[PDB]
Amino acid sequence: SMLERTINLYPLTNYTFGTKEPLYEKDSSVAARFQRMREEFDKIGMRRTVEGVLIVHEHRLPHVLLLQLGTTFFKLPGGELNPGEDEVEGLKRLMTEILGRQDGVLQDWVIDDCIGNWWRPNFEPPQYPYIPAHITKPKEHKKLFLVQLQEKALFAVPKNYKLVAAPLFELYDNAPGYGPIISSLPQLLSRFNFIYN
Amino acid sequence: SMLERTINLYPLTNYTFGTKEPLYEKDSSVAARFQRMREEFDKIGMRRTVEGVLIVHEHRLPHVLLLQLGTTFFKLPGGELNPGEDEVEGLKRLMTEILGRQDGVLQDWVIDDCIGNWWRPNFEPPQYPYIPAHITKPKEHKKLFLVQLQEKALFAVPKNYKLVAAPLFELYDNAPGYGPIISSLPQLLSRFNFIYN
Ligand SMILES: C[C@@]1(Cc2cn(-c3ccccc3)nn2)NC(=O)CC1=O
Ligand SMILES: C[C@@]1(Cc2cn(-c3ccccc3)nn2)NC(=O)CC1=O
Ligand SMILES: [Zn+2]
Ligand SMILES: [Zn+2]
Ligand SMILES: [Zn+2]
Ligand SMILES: [Zn+2]
Repeated sequence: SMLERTINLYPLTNYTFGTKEPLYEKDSSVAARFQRMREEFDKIGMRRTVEGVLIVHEHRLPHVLLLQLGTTFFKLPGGELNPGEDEVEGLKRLMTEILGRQDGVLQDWVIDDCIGNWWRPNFEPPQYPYIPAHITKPKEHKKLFLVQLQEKALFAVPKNYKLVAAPLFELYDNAPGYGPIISSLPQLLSRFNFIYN
Repeated sequence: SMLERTINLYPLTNYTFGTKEPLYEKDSSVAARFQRMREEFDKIGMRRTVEGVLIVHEHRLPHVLLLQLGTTFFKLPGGELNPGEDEVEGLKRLMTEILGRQDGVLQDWVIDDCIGNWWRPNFEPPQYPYIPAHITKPKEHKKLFLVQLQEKALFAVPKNYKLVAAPLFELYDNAPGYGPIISSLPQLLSRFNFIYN
């Protein structure tokens, strides 16, 4: 009856958060964001994005690491794949670009579990955990993965972002605060057997 | 990068829904339900419940089988474990009790995946996908499993219930209609690679 995946969690104090240069968004506004999505869709079709869920604990309470753009939006570490790029190799590349060290030592990213899929039917904000009715050409497909951290690590956070450890209760039923993907992480993580090391 | 579990789905017209005698609830009201939960907690501690998610398709659109008590509440097939009872053997027993055949031929239930965990902190309706802060003695633990159906089957539905195939869009963000567990099935199912046979 042990059908659950077992995942090792480590204290937040096991991890060192250094700083490095700002990492600027491609798009300077929502309007530019949807213009670029439309231009690239006509060239190379559906956008493929990947996002990593990194979990720690303090005193046996799990927390998800989120990246806050100044004091505005909360984001998962991740981003856009290149055409023909493998999903796992691409998430590892993107997580190195975002949290990789100034001294250029490699993190050992371990990615073994898909935890969800979201689809964007139009060049507009709405996203769903399925392809909606009558939609033959979705504009974006987003894939979420659970990233198993090592016991200790040094991460370099771009100076324009703050790394924040969010407890699950703060995410739960808070789409206004976090939107529909991050707010449903508590439900998506409930199947795992966490070990509090 | 194929980290997803692959699941075979079959058309709803592949399945025959017969009828059998009513199957009556132990508790004739919410108030009796929480009285029995309190009496049993003092004798044998935390209630352990198990629930099965059974998926079909029509024209390549997935649907979850729900059991409607007349025209009131929607339920997953499942129920309460006995003390010392294995979770998987118990869900198989409960699904036979509910949907098992009048002719007494065994269904071949295949249960290979946990899809979530919910906890009830008090003798009250609220349930969460984690144990809330300061709660040392939760009153109920509910475990959800994905049940892989065979290509064809005959199910006997108790005359007091109706079997309904709900498309995912109807569940999504509809807790008033379905409550917080069934309404989050779209998110919990998004990680699977469904084959539409
Ligand atoms: C190509 C790339 C790479 C990229 C990802 N991020 C980022 C994502 C999460 C957290 C912090 C930073 N910043 N640039 N540039 C964009 O504007 C979107 C995108 O995918
Ligand atoms: C012991 C038992 C068994 C049981 C389960 N169900 C049922 C569950 C889902 C759908 C249709 C029927 N009806 N009786 N009696 C109760 O009143 C709760 C319980 O667990
Ligand atoms: Zn401690
Ligand atoms: Zn897709
Ligand atoms: Zn068809
Ligand atoms: Zn428990």
